[PDB]
Amino acid sequence: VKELLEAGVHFGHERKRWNPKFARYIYAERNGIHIIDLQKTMEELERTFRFIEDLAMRGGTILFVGTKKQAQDIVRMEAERAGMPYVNQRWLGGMLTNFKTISQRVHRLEELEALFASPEIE
RNA sequence: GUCGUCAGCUCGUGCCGUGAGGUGUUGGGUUAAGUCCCGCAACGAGCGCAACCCCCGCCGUUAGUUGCCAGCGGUUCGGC
Ligand SMILES: [Mg+2]
Ligand SMILES: [Mg+2]
Ligand SMILES: [Mg+2]
Ligand SMILES: [Mg+2]
Ligand SMILES: [Mg+2]
Ligand SMILES: [Mg+2]
Ligand SMILES: [Mg+2]
Ligand SMILES: [Mg+2]
Ligand SMILES: [Mg+2]
Ligand SMILES: [Mg+2]
Ligand SMILES: [Mg+2]
Ligand SMILES: [Mg+2]
Ligand SMILES: [Mg+2]
Repeated sequence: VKELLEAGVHFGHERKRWNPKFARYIYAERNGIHIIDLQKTMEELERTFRFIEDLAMRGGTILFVGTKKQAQDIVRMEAERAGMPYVNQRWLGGMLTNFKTISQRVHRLEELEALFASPEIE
C-alpha cells in the first residue's frame, strides 16, 4: 500500500538545485529531472513512522510547519484532524527559541477572545 | 535659553557577529509624525507624536436686575 501509492504520482523532483548529500537518495536523472529512489523512500518512512508512531503513543505533541502555498491548507486540515499544533502561515523568530514572548501573543488572543464575545462593549 | 513641535531616542527576550556592535527602528505605500498599512528574524514594550485640558466658530438645556414695545399700555418718549 504505502509502496505502490508513493511509487505512483509522488516520485522524483527538481533539477540542478541540490545538495550532493541528498544525492545518496536519487536513483537517476531522466528528462533532466532528478529521479528520487522510490524504494529508498519507503525504507525511510519505516524508521520515521516508527518514531512518528512511538511519538504519538507517548502522547507527545508534534508541531507541523508548511508556509509554502502548495501545502498551506494541506497542513491545516491534517493537524486539526489530529489535535496537533501547526503553522501554515508565516513563521516567526523564536516560535520555539523565544517561546515565552511569542506566547504572550497567544494569551493576547485569549484576552481578545473575551471581548470578542462579552457584554462589555457598552 | 537652545537645536526644535524636529520625529526622534531607547528598552526586554530571541537571533546575528570573536568583538565594538547589528537586528527591531530597515525595506514598499502612507501621513504633520517611528501616523497608519503591508512586508520582514524578530516578537512585543517604554519616553516621544496624537488624543484627554483651555479659547474661537453652529446648535440645544438650566438661569432672567443684561437686552427687549420683539408684544400691548402709560411716557419728563431714556427700555423710564
Ligand atoms: Mg497533548
Ligand atoms: Mg455584547
Ligand atoms: Mg460595558
Ligand atoms: Mg535630532
Ligand atoms: Mg535610528
Ligand atoms: Mg539602530
Ligand atoms: Mg526597496
Ligand atoms: Mg508610535
Ligand atoms: Mg441659544
Ligand atoms: Mg406698542
Ligand atoms: Mg403704541
Ligand atoms: Mg404688530
Ligand atoms: Mg425693568
